[PDB]
Amino acid sequence: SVKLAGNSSLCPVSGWAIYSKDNSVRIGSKGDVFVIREPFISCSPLECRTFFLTQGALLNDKHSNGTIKDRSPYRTLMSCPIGEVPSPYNSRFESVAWSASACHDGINWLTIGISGPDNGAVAVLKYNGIITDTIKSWRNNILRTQESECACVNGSCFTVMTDGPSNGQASYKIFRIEKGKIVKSVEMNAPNYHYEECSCYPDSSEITCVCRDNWHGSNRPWVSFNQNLEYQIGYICSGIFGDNPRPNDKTGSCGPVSSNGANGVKGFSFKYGNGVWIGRTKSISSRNGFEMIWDPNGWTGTDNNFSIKQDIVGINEWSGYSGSFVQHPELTGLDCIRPCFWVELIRGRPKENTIWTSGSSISFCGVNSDTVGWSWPDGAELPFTID
Amino acid sequence: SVKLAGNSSLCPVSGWAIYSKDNSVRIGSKGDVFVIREPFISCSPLECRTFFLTQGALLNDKHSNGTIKDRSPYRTLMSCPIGEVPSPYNSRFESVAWSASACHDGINWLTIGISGPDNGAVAVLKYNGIITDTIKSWRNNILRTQESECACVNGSCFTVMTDGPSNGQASYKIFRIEKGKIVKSVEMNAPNYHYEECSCYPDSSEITCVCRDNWHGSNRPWVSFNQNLEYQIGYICSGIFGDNPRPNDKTGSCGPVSSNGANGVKGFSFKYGNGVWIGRTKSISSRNGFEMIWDPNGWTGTDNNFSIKQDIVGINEWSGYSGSFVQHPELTGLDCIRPCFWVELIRGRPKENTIWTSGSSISFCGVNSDTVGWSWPDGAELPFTID
Amino acid sequence: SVKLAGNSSLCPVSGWAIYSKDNSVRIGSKGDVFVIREPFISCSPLECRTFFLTQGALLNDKHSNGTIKDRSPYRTLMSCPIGEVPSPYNSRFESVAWSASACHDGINWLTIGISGPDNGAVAVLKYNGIITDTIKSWRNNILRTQESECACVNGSCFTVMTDGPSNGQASYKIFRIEKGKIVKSVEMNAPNYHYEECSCYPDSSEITCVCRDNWHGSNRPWVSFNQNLEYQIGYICSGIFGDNPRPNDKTGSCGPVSSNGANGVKGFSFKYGNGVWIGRTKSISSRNGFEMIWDPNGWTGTDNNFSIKQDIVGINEWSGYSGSFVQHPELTGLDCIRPCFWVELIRGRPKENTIWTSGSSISFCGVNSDTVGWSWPDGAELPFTID
Amino acid sequence: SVKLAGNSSLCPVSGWAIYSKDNSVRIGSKGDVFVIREPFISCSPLECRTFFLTQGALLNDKHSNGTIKDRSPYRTLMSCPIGEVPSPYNSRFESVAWSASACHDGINWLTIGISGPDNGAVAVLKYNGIITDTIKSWRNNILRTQESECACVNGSCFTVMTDGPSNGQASYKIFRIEKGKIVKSVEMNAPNYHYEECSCYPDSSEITCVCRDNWHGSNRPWVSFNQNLEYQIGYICSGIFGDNPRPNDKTGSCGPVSSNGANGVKGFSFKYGNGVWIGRTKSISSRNGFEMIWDPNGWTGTDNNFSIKQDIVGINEWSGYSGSFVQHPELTGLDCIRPCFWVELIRGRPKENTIWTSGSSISFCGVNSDTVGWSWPDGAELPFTID
Ligand SMILES: *[C@@H]1O[C@H](CO[C@@H]2O[C@@H](C)[C@@H](O)[C@@H](O)[C@@H]2O)[C@@H](O[C@@H]2O[C@H](CO)[C@@H](O[C@@H]3O[C@H](CO[C@H]4O[C@H](CO)[C@@H](O)[C@H](O)[C@@H]4O)[C@@H](O)[C@H](O[C@H]4O[C@H](CO)[C@@H](O)[C@H](O)[C@@H]4O)[C@@H]3O)[C@H](O)[C@H]2NC(C)=O)[C@H](O)[C@H]1NC(C)=O
Ligand SMILES: *[C@@H]1O[C@H](CO[C@@H]2O[C@@H](C)[C@@H](O)[C@@H](O)[C@@H]2O)[C@@H](O[C@@H]2O[C@H](CO)[C@@H](O)[C@H](O)[C@H]2NC(C)=O)[C@H](O)[C@H]1NC(C)=O
Ligand SMILES: *[C@@H]1O[C@H](CO[C@@H]2O[C@@H](C)[C@@H](O)[C@@H](O)[C@@H]2O)[C@@H](O[C@@H]2O[C@H](CO)[C@@H](O)[C@H](O)[C@H]2NC(C)=O)[C@H](O)[C@H]1NC(C)=O
Ligand SMILES: *[C@@H]1O[C@H](CO[C@@H]2O[C@@H](C)[C@@H](O)[C@@H](O)[C@@H]2O)[C@@H](O[C@@H]2O[C@H](CO)[C@@H](O)[C@H](O)[C@H]2NC(C)=O)[C@H](O)[C@H]1NC(C)=O
Ligand SMILES: CCC(CC)O[C@@H]1C=C(C(=O)O)C[C@H](n2cc(CO)nn2)[C@H]1NC(C)=O
Ligand SMILES: CCC(CC)O[C@@H]1C=C(C(=O)O)C[C@H](n2cc(CO)nn2)[C@H]1NC(C)=O
Ligand SMILES: CCC(CC)O[C@@H]1C=C(C(=O)O)C[C@H](n2cc(CO)nn2)[C@H]1NC(C)=O
Ligand SMILES: CCC(CC)O[C@@H]1C=C(C(=O)O)C[C@H](n2cc(CO)nn2)[C@H]1NC(C)=O
Ligand SMILES: *[C@@H]1O[C@H](CO[C@@H]2O[C@@H](C)[C@@H](O)[C@@H](O)[C@@H]2O)[C@@H](O)[C@H](O)[C@H]1NC(C)=O
Ligand SMILES: *[C@@H]1O[C@H](CO[C@@H]2O[C@@H](C)[C@@H](O)[C@@H](O)[C@@H]2O)[C@@H](O)[C@H](O)[C@H]1NC(C)=O
Ligand SMILES: *[C@@H]1O[C@H](CO)[C@@H](O)[C@H](O)[C@H]1NC(C)=O
Ligand SMILES: *[C@@H]1O[C@H](CO)[C@@H](O)[C@H](O)[C@H]1NC(C)=O
Ligand SMILES: *[C@@H]1O[C@H](CO)[C@@H](O)[C@H](O)[C@H]1NC(C)=O
Ligand SMILES: *[C@@H]1O[C@H](CO)[C@@H](O)[C@H](O)[C@H]1NC(C)=O
Ligand SMILES: *[C@@H]1O[C@H](CO)[C@@H](O)[C@H](O)[C@H]1NC(C)=O
Ligand SMILES: *[C@@H]1O[C@H](CO)[C@@H](O)[C@H](O)[C@H]1NC(C)=O
Ligand SMILES: [Ca+2]
Ligand SMILES: [Ca+2]
Ligand SMILES: [Ca+2]
Ligand SMILES: [Ca+2]
Ligand SMILES: [Ca+2]
Ligand SMILES: [Ca+2]
Ligand SMILES: [Ca+2]
Ligand SMILES: [Ca+2]
Repeated sequence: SVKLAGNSSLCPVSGWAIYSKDNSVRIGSKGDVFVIREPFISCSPLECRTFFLTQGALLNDKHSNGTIKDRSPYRTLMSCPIGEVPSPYNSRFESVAWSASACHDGINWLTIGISGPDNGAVAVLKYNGIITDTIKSWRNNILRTQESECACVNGSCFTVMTDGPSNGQASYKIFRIEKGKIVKSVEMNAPNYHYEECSCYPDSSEITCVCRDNWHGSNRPWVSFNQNLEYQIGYICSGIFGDNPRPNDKTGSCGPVSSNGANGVKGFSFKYGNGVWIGRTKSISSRNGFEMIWDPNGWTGTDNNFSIKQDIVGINEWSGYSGSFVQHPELTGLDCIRPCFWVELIRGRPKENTIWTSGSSISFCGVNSDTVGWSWPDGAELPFTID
Repeated sequence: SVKLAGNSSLCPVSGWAIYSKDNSVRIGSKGDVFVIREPFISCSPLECRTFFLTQGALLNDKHSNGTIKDRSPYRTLMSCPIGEVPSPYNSRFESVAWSASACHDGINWLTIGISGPDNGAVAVLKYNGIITDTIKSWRNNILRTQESECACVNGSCFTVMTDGPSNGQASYKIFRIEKGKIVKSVEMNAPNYHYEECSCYPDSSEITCVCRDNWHGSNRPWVSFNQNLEYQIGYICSGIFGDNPRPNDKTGSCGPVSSNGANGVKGFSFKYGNGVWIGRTKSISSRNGFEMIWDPNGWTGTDNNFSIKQDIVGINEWSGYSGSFVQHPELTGLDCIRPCFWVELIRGRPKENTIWTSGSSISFCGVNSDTVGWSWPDGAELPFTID
Repeated sequence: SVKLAGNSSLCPVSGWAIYSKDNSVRIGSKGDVFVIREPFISCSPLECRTFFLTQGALLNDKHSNGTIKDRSPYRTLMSCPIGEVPSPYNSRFESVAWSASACHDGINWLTIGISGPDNGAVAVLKYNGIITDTIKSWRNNILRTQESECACVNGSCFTVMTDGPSNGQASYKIFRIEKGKIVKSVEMNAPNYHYEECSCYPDSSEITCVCRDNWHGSNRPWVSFNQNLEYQIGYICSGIFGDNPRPNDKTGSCGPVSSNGANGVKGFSFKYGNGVWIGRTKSISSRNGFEMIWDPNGWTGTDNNFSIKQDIVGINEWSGYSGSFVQHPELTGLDCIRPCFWVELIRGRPKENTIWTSGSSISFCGVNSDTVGWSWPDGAELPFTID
Repeated sequence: SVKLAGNSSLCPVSGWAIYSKDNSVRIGSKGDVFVIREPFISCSPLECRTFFLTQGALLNDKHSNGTIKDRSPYRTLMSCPIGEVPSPYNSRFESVAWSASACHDGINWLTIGISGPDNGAVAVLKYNGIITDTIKSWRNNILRTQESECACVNGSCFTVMTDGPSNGQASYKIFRIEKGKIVKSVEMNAPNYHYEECSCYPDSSEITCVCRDNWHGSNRPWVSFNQNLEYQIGYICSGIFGDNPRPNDKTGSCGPVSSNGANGVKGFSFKYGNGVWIGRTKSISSRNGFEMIWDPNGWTGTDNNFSIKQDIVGINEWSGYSGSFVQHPELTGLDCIRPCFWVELIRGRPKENTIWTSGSSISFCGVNSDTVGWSWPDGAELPFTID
């Protein structure tokens, strides 16, 4: 076992080749499949795994009755191998959690699981499944984190947590974690910014997070930092707006775009110099569709011009959360950090006439060989027997 | 593989971080999940496992129809990974057993399984799954043991068994076991004392057991011993009474508290000099709620004053048996033995309108970082389809 | 990996300690559990496994509808860990088979699966799951074998196969197999003898098999042989008759006992000098109950006197097939070959009002420490939903 | 780990020994079993696996309802151990795919998964589950491949893909792949020939493919080539016609036989100098029955005489696709490449009154010891509950 270096740059890519699909909701009509939300992929030097929050209920069972917002004591962070349905019969237990992150430093898995009350929530940090630290709410207002993988460089792993309002100024903290112990934390000085559900990746020994502004930004806010947590902050300038909901594309802003700014969806983007790969919904008002767009000046430019769009999910199909994951050279044998992404395909409430809400997943890795746009939707026929 | 040393002291702890929750009963509404009682957790130097008794029946099937106590020939000791539901598909067979203990010496698993008739029961010991010894009832009155982990120091493992009345003076024996072979046993001189279902842990090369007085004590009895089985006996002195049922808290006794003394519940406590961490129900009459209390003079002092209370399950929620487990420095990399505990959340008979009784579980580990009290209950909606 | 030596003698034992119980039929009321017949245990130097024939059907499903004695093209030899229910989700595929054997030489599993037509059946031999030989019917009349483990000594494994009538003189052959290749076979000159479903074990570098006389013997026939297949033949002399059906106990014979001699059940016995451990049914007429009996002169003496009887299943409870298995020193660390046995607990047709027949199992290992008689029966409540 | 050499000849075989049967459809009447098509077997130096396509539906659930051809975005390539039913609980995820191949080079698995639209489909190649290359449709007319194992020689793996009409002249390409990277391809000059669903095996450092002419041949086309993709082409000359449908056996052609030539079924054959082992349906008009025929001059000779016929499935039983797999000396210890085959037994829509179509499988390995003909059919009783 060797620590992931994290020192090479992101692989430049021309397109997205499909990596996995689990069909969880179709299979869970009869099989023993967890009700899940907030899946996310993360890889070691040896395998990739799907992390997810269950409510400890199976599809098509009465205990699946529940909403998109549910911070219950039943919620657990579990994992299974990529592209398998999340079943009690193939799922590793990670942590008790209604908000989570995980990443592998090259030696062992770090998991971060937040549970307890809204006014006093506690992150439990595990390294190789052993409790190595805790951090408690510092604003008593729903301590919460990424719902996607943390990022590791030379034996240190990094994440972002928020505490405070989801509809106003909140507090945002960045963490350095070694062997599951918090060795440093900084509060981000970010007045008029809002950071939720960050997607964070390593690139040339430094961390870039693209997050959700739930307050008043229909473009995505970003924070980047070195191993000492010295940070820079901004918003993606492109008039190709990243969030959902959002206005139609037009001139963008390097600060928060207020038009359709309130509310949002977890997402991601990859910075390449002044350019940006944006994953976003195809609807401006609803979690429907998904597409990747290459905007060669979209990190720092405000025009709504782009070079590449690749269809992932069709406009009339359910999408949901999306997030980054990487494959390090230690896993791939490449000379660069390969960017990948997942999409959560949400079914049930509140858009559909069911008692339950659950997600399946699809994922894609960046390549420079030939790719094709299509639609890989969830595919389940709702409602189910239990409804 | 190395023998666990067992020679460091218990880690000092200020509170309890949530470690696992399996949601067994909620998931067994649809999936193939054992009807279980007496889960307990025990760790090798590489992983932690939930040990449990089943009667060879699944939830929501007619064979779940049961009686509250039953030493049946169908009962088996099985184990699955911590936090996972106990299923026929993920569970390892250990022993034919209606009473049990297990613990890892650092080299292999010891399992103790008692089966056979009430007038002549036999404990089958296995080391690495191979039978290495038997011991038969010496009073012909339900030979029985811990229903939690045995304790290991330098290649020896230690347990307590009882044979005799559950409602009067019984016989209590301590055992030293090496590679699954009983090498020494001593009968306790304990007139007017009653020891049931001990929770035993190692601390500085000695074992401390906190147990259940089912005859006439609402405080918990204890027995501590060295590797040569030289022992000391007592009752927890604290006015914070530990058993269920019990009176409201008042002046304690260093002998058995006769008030509400009959009957009881399997529990645990951790000694720190004159102090004690007590785990107990929140209800004085029934197996409802759970709380951890730090009483800094409660091992040896009789007042009802305490310094810390941490909510685990709310008073209106089902609880059940509890017990100690530890994480040895060989697993954690710490310089001390880490105290942890599990709670069984019992659903069904006799309190609810079902044909069956079954438990899910929660566990916590002692830490010195920030923690919080909450309620993590079972969550199942009873009755079930089969009822 | 080292070849099992097979050169020590059987461990002398005073009694039988319970080792496993799977409760398959109780669990298969709801769980995904194969319909099975002909289970048997066999061990490597690292684990013990249950081998069994499925008919490619699950309990409580319409495909379980059976004849109750059928050599179908659906029948497969599979295995799972001892004490686990045989499910599609935990079972290794071994071979296509309506009659089978398996044993581990210390390096790899040998499996023997017989399939095809009654007039031309073929045994497929596999070593490490690779086909290494075949042998075809030489009498064109149901080629068939042990339904229990073969026996291994110093890199050679040995079995017995029958071809010919089950109600008359037939042909009986012994086989030496190395790395799954038949290196030698001998036909047993055995006029007026009948050998079916042999239980064969190693002892001091030689093989002893105790079998079923289905023609005209209510005592069990035996054949012992060295590594060059030079054999001796006989019948167990004890007036403690071993087969089912059988007459009441009385003066035995060193040849076949014709009284109630037709038909039989698969069984076993362990030879100790002039003495014998007999496992048998408790009923003389029906596959009900099971007991172990120590007859210190029963191998070679014809009286009906014995020293020890140990109850295993009550007389009013269904039993069935039983067979030997051993644990070699390479698995146990002992200086002798440990004798163990299994019992198949048959449920359904023809004795019960179901469309199906399926068995669960129990197993026991010989010890010289204290043991106890009891009843460990199947425990299922028939009929099932499908009936 | 060592590269498979692939330089020895095919083992000489006199007949076929049954290797596996999974009973998938029978078991899926109650258990959680994928709806599957296009099963195929492929082996590493350590084990053999069943690869299969599913549509992300289980048997006896409503999502099993579908069409009989369909390149959906729900279809995934998955693998389980050979002879086990393909379940969500025992199946590894490989790739998003409605057409596929896989093979092990001795170091890692290669997997080829084609997904995307009919006018621009993309093959995603993975080595050890990591994307290593893609290739896009070059005729925009359903890029498709083998649906059986690719073939490996000295660290290079070889496959065939087709792009173009299924009912007229198409384009056929051969690929050389190293560590999941295409290092060379050639387009075959094959006017008036048609290649579909190739069954490709290594023999003496060269690859031979026997395929399906869906255009105008009832005899099978073949293509052989060296590591430099220098190729030769031809049809099997035998008047024992290999495709389904086909005419009654008569004088063959070394070119395509137009009588009954349109349409076809995936199959295989093994070349031995001028001779051929032919696997075919027993019916000339439908996918019913299966038989193995040795025709000692059938590769190059046009007579309808043969030396050996071995029954596999009876004429009144459902069969389906078949393909080749091999066991290299590195797995078996032999000095030659062992030829095996699998048959899909397809059940359901449209010949039967079900909403679904799904298969079980059987496989055999070539031996020179005694074998026997029989029928090992699917055995499921349709229709099912969901129908
Ligand atoms: C097996 O699959 C069969 C084929 O079904 C297709 O594939 C499946 C897997 C699905 O993708 C399915 O949607 C595909 O059609 C399936 O046959 C199908 O059966 C369904 C359900 O019975 C039919 O759907 C219903 O159609 C009627 C009639 O629609 C026409 O007429 C009305 C006027 O009366 C118009 O308003 C429509 O525009 C159509 O022109 C509808 O009345 C009905 O609506 C009800 O449910 C919807 C949900 O959207 C509600 O919102 C409404 O209020 C109604 O309550 C359904 O849409 C479908 O036509 C049919 N397809 C075909 C091709 O025949 C078969 O049942 C399946 N077998 C089994 C055992 O499951
Ligand atoms: C506590 O015990 C450790 C470890 O002791 C060793 O391992 C045990 C399983 C057992 O077999 C012991 O007898 C072994 O000695 C002690 O560390 C050892 O101390 C000795 C003497 O100082 C030294 O030679 C070894 O190098 C040490 N072994 C290791 C692995 O560090 C430790 O000193 C004891 N701590 C106390 C008494 O608190
Ligand atoms: C019983 O056999 C053991 C082991 O024999 C070895 O293992 C066999 C499978 C086979 O490979 C033989 O060739 C081996 O000799 C005997 O112990 C061995 O004895 C030999 C001869 O003295 C000695 O040189 C080896 O090193 C021994 N190996 C071991 C591990 O002890 C033993 O003598 C035999 N009989 C008894 C009852 O002990
Ligand atoms: C068949 O191949 C074997 C093995 O060849 C080696 O491994 C292959 C995977 C490939 O990487 C080759 O380059 C390797 O040579 C041949 O055996 C080897 O032959 C060489 C040359 O004679 C010799 O030095 C090695 O000792 C051999 N290795 C072994 C394991 O025998 C073999 O000669 C080849 N030819 C035939 C027809 O069998
Ligand atoms: C703005 C981010 C954050 C602000 C509190 O809100 C999130 C918004 C959601 C959405 O926009 O869909 C649903 C999320 N979520 C997670 C769970 C249970 O684990 N239930 N809701 C929710 N997070 C939390 C921890 O509540
Ligand atoms: C006071 C200890 C003891 C005296 C015999 O009584 C226990 C109390 C129980 C309770 O207070 O709930 C239920 C337990 N239990 C276990 C099983 C079978 O595993 N059925 N009942 C029981 N144990 C035994 C061996 O019977
Ligand atoms: C006398 C032995 C032998 C003579 C043929 O008969 C056995 C007797 C049985 C009984 O006494 O119960 C049941 C067995 N059995 C095995 C299977 C499964 O393949 N179905 N029945 C049967 N074996 C065979 C291969 O048919
Ligand atoms: C002639 C080859 C080929 C030309 C396109 O046609 C195949 C023929 C089939 C048959 O003859 O049975 C059924 C196959 N198949 C597979 C799936 C699902 O992935 N749906 N159809 C089909 N393959 C493809 C990729 O469509
Ligand atoms: C990238 O880093 C390489 C590996 O560095 C070594 O491994 C890491 C995990 C640390 O332990 C570090 O102290 C070691 O030096 C370098 O060897 C290499 O020079 C670096 N740069 C590039 C782009 O290759
Ligand atoms: C639940 O169980 C009651 C008793 O069952 C009986 O005792 C058990 C141990 C078995 O021996 C069984 O065969 C006996 O019938 C029943 O009286 C009761 O009706 C059952 N309850 C339900 C709701 O099924
Ligand atoms: C399901 O959810 C609703 C909340 O919208 C809750 O009030 C209701 O009681 C729940 N139903 C059941 C059966 O638990
Ligand atoms: C990475 O971490 C190691 C161990 O702390 C440190 O000594 C080393 O200098 C670091 N390397 C780089 C490139 O920062
Ligand atoms: C621990 O066990 C070993 C082996 O029996 C023994 O020699 C040693 O003295 C023990 N160590 C201590 C400190 O007790
Ligand atoms: C069992 O199988 C037989 C033979 O096919 C059939 O006649 C009978 O109906 C079946 N019984 C049931 C209940 O399915
Ligand atoms: C065991 O087997 C080997 C042959 O493989 C032989 O050389 C040796 O003599 C045998 N050992 C004994 C009989 O101890
Ligand atoms: C096999 O591959 C190796 C590695 O590239 C090459 O050097 C070698 O010559 C090849 N061997 C043969 C027999 O073709
Ligand atoms: Ca927003
Ligand atoms: Ca732009
Ligand atoms: Ca009490
Ligand atoms: Ca006090
Ligand atoms: Ca007989
Ligand atoms: Ca006698
Ligand atoms: Ca054709
Ligand atoms: Ca010919």
